[PDB]
Amino acid sequence: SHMRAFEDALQKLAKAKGFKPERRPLLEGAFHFITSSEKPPFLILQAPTGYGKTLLSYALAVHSLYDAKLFDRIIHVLPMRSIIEDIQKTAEEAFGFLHLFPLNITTADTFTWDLLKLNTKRRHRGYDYLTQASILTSLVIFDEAHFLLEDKSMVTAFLSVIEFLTSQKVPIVIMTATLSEAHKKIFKKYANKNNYNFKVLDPENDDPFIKRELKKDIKIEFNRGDPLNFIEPGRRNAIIVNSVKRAVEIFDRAKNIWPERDRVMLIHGRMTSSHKRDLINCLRKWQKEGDFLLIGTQAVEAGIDFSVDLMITDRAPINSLIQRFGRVARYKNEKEGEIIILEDAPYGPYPEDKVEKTLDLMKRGQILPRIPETYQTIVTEVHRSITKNVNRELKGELVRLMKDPSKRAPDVLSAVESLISIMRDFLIPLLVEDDMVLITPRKLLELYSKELVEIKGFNKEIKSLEDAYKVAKSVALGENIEIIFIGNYDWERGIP
Ligand SMILES: Nc1ncnc2c1ncn2[C@@H]1O[C@H](COP(=O)(O)OP(=O)(O)OP(=O)(O)O)[C@@H](O)[C@H]1O
Ligand SMILES: [Mg+2]
Repeated sequence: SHMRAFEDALQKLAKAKGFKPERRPLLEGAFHFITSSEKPPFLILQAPTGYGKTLLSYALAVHSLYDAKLFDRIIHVLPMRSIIEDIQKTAEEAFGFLHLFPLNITTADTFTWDLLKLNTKRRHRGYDYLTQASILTSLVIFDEAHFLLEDKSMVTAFLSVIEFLTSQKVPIVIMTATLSEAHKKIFKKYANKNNYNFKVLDPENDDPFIKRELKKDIKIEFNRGDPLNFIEPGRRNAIIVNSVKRAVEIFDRAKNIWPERDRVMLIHGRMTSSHKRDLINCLRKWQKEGDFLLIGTQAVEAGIDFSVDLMITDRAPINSLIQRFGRVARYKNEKEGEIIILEDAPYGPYPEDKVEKTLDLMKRGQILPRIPETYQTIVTEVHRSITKNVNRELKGELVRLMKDPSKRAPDVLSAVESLISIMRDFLIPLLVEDDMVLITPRKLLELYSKELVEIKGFNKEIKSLEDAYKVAKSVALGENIEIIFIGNYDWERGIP
């Protein structure tokens, strides 16, 4: 065999999470492929939601302190909106992890700023890594995070970071339940262009996991109106919506509606890390004890491990919905669940094209979850096209800039300004008192007009979105400014 790192992680994790193992072949196959493998490996692990794919990351990480010929640490990338506190809290509790950590958990926009040599410091708080060069000595695992290609505002950048990563022959794993083949092709391209050892592992017809979940029946229904029309006390409930503001106002009423106020909970991303971890701890207590209602946004979807009897979610494109569906009957002796998609809900950040097409195709071909046969074709038809909006001459300059030591943040910033910028999505540190909260340039403006922000060390005192985009400019440059919250942070609602 020759993998006792893998089983070391499987035991230490299965202790902490209190489950008894099952062998999950694709995980083993993926671990071996990585540790074996002549060349730089480029794995696409295409496994259903709930398989246990985060194990591979844990395993590989407890394989970095023994063998370091291929990589010296693991960088685990979650999606942009995502909450990373849950994986951090089992890396810390289950395995005991500027310093060198075996397992670093980041978010996909942070990741690309880092590779663009931009200042991401207070995001990494000591600090786990702070340099492009540490990333180049890593194995980089995207955990459902490649879906930055479906964001118009980033695709050109995240593609340059895929191009550049592959150019430096960094080993790469791509974890996803929902792999389009438009996606598969641009990955395979860059993995072939740089002579990786490319490989796709999807489950095959005998998989002990798919059959565990074929036995389950989890009904999915469509509906309209207020999400609290559909709650069911006495079961584990979860309402997942597409914006934090939507989530907050549902929670403002759910606190009074739900029988036990103790068991109503709001999670989104506009909260402090301290707060997030507090909630993660309450949430793991809540799963073994009885019933509760959880209000959340997409932030809960790639990286948080919970399981809920009834789920009510907004309509969203198929990758997001599969993600969300995965959290309903997730563990093994849970065989019945219900899902309610709200076809009238607002799109939020999502493109309307893809959301509607998603809902048209599901309604034709009723899909059973965690069982790719049912959703694979929806995925490939929805999640296509990316090449349309790639500013491919900038994508070229970005890959030359990262490759060049002589070029730093100032040069990459004024490069993109020619071709205010992509800076729409450069989240900046709002400091609430000792903790912080990432917020978009635009909610920085909003919070400024309401006179809840004070900026030490910058003096144009924000109006005009372009003023905000300049705060983001200087934060990315490492300017000595502080963006401070003056209001009193709401310890259940997060930030406005
Ligand atoms: N070897 C294993 N055997 C049985 N169960 C496992 C194993 N590894 C992990 N799990 C289970 O899977 C759960 C974690 O799965 P996890 O959510 O990491 O899968 P995932 O592929 O990341 O799913 P998602 O796509 O929803 O993030 C744990 O609660 C644990 O019970
Ligand atoms: Mg995960």
